[PDB]
Amino acid sequence: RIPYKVAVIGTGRVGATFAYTMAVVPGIARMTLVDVVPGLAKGVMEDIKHAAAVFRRSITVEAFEDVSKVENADAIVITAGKPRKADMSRRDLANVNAQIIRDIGDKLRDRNPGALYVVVTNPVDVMTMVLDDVIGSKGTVIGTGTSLDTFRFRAAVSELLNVPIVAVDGYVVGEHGEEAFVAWSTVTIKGIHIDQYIKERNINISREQIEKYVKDVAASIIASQGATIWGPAATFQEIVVSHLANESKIIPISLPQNIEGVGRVAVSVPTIISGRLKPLVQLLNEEEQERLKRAAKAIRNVYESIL
Amino acid sequence: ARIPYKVAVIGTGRVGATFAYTMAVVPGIARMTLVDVVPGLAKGVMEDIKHAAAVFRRSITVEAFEDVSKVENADAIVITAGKPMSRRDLANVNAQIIRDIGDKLRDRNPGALYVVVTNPVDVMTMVLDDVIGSKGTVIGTGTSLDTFRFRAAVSELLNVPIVAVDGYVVGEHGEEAFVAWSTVTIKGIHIDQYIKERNINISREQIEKYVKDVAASIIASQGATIWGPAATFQEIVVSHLANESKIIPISLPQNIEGVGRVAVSVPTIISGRLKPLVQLLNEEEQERLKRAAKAIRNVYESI
Amino acid sequence: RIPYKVAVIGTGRVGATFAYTMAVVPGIARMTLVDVVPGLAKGVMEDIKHAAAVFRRSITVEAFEDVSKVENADAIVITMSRRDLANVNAQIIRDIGDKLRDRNPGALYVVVTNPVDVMTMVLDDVIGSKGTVIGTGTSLDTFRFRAAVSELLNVPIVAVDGYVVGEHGEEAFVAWSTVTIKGIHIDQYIKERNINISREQIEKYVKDVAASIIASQGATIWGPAATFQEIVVSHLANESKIIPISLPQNIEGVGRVAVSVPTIISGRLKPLVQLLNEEEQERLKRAAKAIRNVYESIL
Amino acid sequence: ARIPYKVAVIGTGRVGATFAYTMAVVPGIARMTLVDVVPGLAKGVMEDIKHAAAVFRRSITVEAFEDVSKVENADAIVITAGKPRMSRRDLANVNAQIIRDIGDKLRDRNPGALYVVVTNPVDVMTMVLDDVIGSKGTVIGTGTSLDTFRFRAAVSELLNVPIVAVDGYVVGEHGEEAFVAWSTVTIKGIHIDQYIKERNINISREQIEKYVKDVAASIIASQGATIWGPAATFQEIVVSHLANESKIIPISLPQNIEGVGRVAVSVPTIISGRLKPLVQLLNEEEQERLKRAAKAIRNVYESIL
Ligand SMILES: [Cl-]
Ligand SMILES: [Cl-]
Ligand SMILES: [Cl-]
Ligand SMILES: [Tb+3]
Ligand SMILES: [Tb+3]
Ligand SMILES: [Tb+3]
Ligand SMILES: [Tb+3]
Ligand SMILES: [Tb+3]
Ligand SMILES: [Tb+3]
Ligand SMILES: [Tb+3]
Ligand SMILES: [Tb+3]
Ligand SMILES: [Tb+3]
Ligand SMILES: [Tb+3]
Ligand SMILES: [Tb+3]
Ligand SMILES: [Tb+3]
Ligand SMILES: [Tb+3]
Ligand SMILES: [Tb+3]
Ligand SMILES: [Tb+3]
Ligand SMILES: [Tb+3]
Ligand SMILES: [Tb+3]
Repeated sequence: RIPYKVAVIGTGRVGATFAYTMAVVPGIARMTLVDVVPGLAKGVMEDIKHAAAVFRRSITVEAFEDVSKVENADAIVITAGKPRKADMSRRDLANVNAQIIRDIGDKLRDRNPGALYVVVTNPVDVMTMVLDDVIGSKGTVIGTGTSLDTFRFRAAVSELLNVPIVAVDGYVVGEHGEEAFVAWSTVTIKGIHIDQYIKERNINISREQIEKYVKDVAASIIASQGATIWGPAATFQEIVVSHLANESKIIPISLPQNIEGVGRVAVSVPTIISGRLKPLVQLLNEEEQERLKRAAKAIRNVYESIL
Repeated sequence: ARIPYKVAVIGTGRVGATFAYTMAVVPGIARMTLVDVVPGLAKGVMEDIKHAAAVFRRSITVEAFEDVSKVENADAIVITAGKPMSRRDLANVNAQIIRDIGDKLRDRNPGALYVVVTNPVDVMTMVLDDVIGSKGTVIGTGTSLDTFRFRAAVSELLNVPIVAVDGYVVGEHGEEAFVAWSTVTIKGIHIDQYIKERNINISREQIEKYVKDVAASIIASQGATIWGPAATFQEIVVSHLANESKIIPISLPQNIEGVGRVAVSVPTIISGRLKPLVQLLNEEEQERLKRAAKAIRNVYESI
Repeated sequence: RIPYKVAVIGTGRVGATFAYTMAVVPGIARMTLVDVVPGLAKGVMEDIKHAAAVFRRSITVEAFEDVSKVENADAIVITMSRRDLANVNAQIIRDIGDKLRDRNPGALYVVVTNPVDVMTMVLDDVIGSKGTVIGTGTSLDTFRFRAAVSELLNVPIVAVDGYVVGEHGEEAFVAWSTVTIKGIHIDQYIKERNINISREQIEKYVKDVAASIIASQGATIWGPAATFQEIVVSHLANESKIIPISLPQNIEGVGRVAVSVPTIISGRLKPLVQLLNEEEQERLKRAAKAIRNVYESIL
Repeated sequence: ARIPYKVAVIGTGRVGATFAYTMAVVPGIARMTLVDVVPGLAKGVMEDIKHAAAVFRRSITVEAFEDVSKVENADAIVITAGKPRMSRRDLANVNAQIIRDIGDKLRDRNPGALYVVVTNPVDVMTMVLDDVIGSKGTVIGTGTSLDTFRFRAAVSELLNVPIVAVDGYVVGEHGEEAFVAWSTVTIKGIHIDQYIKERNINISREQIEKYVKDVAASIIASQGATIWGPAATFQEIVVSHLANESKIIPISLPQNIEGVGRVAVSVPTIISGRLKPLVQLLNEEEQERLKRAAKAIRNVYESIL
């Protein structure tokens, strides 16, 4: 039962699924849906109202075509931006989406004080750093980072070791994308570190086999439906609710922070999600922390190449 | 609720995939079977919803197939397959789609509840019922969404909470679906009395027009309804498998006085057995129901 | 979810359990707790507020020592021979009703006091058009019966349907025509699988279980608290679930009487006598005549 | 959540039965063992709780026992407090024998189980059981978990803010000495001091702490015992552990505190498969009070036998 308002910037497949999740799963009361496409946010709103009627959930929804109409939002999830084309470099996408994130931030800044901005737009860590510059102290800027990569990794462990999903813990950290890495020291099954759980059950599964299965599963979703829709919508709800309901759940998110020897970079580490956000680098071992620093340097390199 | 049963989803396009997601993230169901003829589609939907179940910490089992013949021992089967034109032409093309699905599911799914979503839904319900017979229970979504869409309209126009509204849309799903105004109440007070005592100054006609304008806005923007229908499948399937005995208007093959056996929508008890309650309608609503029942039979007779 | 106020008159084991249920499961916006014992309702409220904090549920609870303090509630739950107990409890129920009647317009009154059918009629007489009066009737009996079926037939609870109807107490009867297992009539299910279990063994099992609860706990608590919550929420959220409850209705050959039949629980309450076969309707008529005999003896 | 694991409830008095009712009617757990030495007591509770499951349409499996040795393959074991039945050192010595006997009878048939201790003094009783169970499972105490939720509820009631808006921890040694970690207390992310200051609210830290104490005195005075709050906390801790939720809750957990050594103390802890105490969440001043709270617990523990 939370009396706050959550705004959705871009009500495409991911945006609309996220809005549906908020409507039917316990938690949220007020919603703001925004999309540039005329009539799209309105239609997505009317359908979700019918679904709330089914679950007998009393919700209040507003739909607009202009981002400037968003005011007094407690959480703002941004799915807007252009997808990465096969030809484009990570620098080319950063340049295209940097202006998009800047223009959205500029229109929301003054009307939404104290709001948690959740950037989904890619490259997610670089985009979080762009929105964080624009917003500053007027709110809290975060990115989804490796939050979904973490749930996809746990789901592959659960499948490969024949254990229920509830039994698996562990995090995917660093730079979201192809370079995101498993923090193997945090990976447990019913609280038993994964190396001991495997050898004690004669399981013929290696770390490389788990990592390839995650990539293969992600690629099968991309090939058949064009993008991941259901998993990311669930993760935004988990991030937003943990923040607004002060749940203090550990979730890796892209968060601007001071990284030893690298500086202020948005990178994913296991973070406490509550009223305030607290990154816990100490949950990573000395080796994993050294790899996290390389990720932060890579993120900054892309950020400093923005024209 | 927490039930140990398996639900199959035949057709994992936008609607079926939303239903599968709903099952993965809300309490109730933990076993599901996803089917789609399009290569890799059902598998893709399955891997993605498993990622959402991991977020919600819900231990579920999902299987995905490309052949409907692989569905076995399902307790409920939601059918979203078929073409999305007149009611007669749509009936002939989709009747054969439903008959084929029926023949491949019948023997390997004993006692399963079949939920026909394929349009014209009352007609497709009759088609499957003939194929399935006594080997399972066949129903259609009928006017269940129409009902919630109407309540959503009343809640918004009267500025009352959604949980305060009761009432049913009945008959033939589509343009001839009608509000059973005798059943429409606000916190147990008949709607006419509620509006008059409070000087709300809204006509039954303005509410009905509002429903149509809202429905039109959904089509022009996303092509079809998605979220509302998926929520209704969850409601129906769970009320049946958990023996909840909720009253929901659904398309049910029933004997209609002076018409015969026809699948038409009336407020129905949704439990292990399904029981239509024509007596919830007044004399005049019952005459219109007989007329809707004839209209469905006519379309059925044209296949 | 539900923006209404529910009052609980009497916060003993049952009442306090019901209050806890409303706070942690469906989520209620407002709760009013009443108990004549000084400090009792107040302490239950403080403890339940701590449970709401654990579950991160926004609830607002008020506690009183006098029934006259209950105002604007949307639902109100009211927690030797059966003839003499009727004369004694009729005055208690009339006094509670007189205190609440004009301060709680449109409220659903839920009578738990025994004899529940007779008490439902007595409170209905006081309230009249100022709210809706119902009694718990055979709602718990139905869920107790289903749990016995699930146990003896080794089937999940969710597979069982069926109703216990009539007069709450020794005379309540199973409407066996409504009893199904995954929609299969219980007689057919048992035959097809060769289960050596009789209707008589099931009815006796139900009684032995209830006697064992009284012997160990002193009273039934968890089942009743769950049942009150199910009834109140179905009425306030217009869920239209079928639950047998004591409802003042017209019975053929009897007239006005509160008796238990499978009833539609929504904004309006619709009793469904036609779910019963002819023989069950004839036993039901006998239950209604016995209730009316008791009602007529207490004005 | 939807977990396939089994939770055992040792002692099915008011608290035990309430915890078993919570598991039965809310999503998460569907398998439970109820244990009570009083003949027919656990059975009666089970039968009544099964009736509540029928109402909520939750297919659950419950087993009732009179003997503790009958508990097998439990993933979580909640040892509820017995009858209060006088002096501090003597109570700790008499209760330690009770906890040791229960531990000895559960250890071998419940490998890797989480043991939840309620029996006072909770911190010392968590250490006593930890010695018994050892590597065969994970031993925790309730510590200041409920004290934290009671403190949060008082902040909510006094400042007139939604309960969901309040963050903050009560830490140290459970009881009279339990102290508020004021540096962790926030309202929608804003520190309580700055929140109260900017809105000119006539509420001090002393008034809040006094209110929490007064409220807990009114529960004891009327109900005789806290029931609903503790039962809700067991559900929260057990589900966070069994579903690897990683919620931060202060619990009594054996750990190393410099200057003290091995001690069970309540610090904000990650509740997951593994439990990790987060002492760094407290500031320099709260950390020195905690080291002093640890010395007190360690001194009572070193007085046993
Ligand atoms: Cl729009
Ligand atoms: Cl296949
Ligand atoms: Cl059609
Ligand atoms: Tb490449
Ligand atoms: Tb690449
Ligand atoms: Tb590389
Ligand atoms: Tb080192
Ligand atoms: Tb034609
Ligand atoms: Tb035929
Ligand atoms: Tb037409
Ligand atoms: Tb008038
Ligand atoms: Tb007054
Ligand atoms: Tb007798
Ligand atoms: Tb008799
Ligand atoms: Tb006859
Ligand atoms: Tb002594
Ligand atoms: Tb003292
Ligand atoms: Tb002191
Ligand atoms: Tb000092
Ligand atoms: Tb000795």
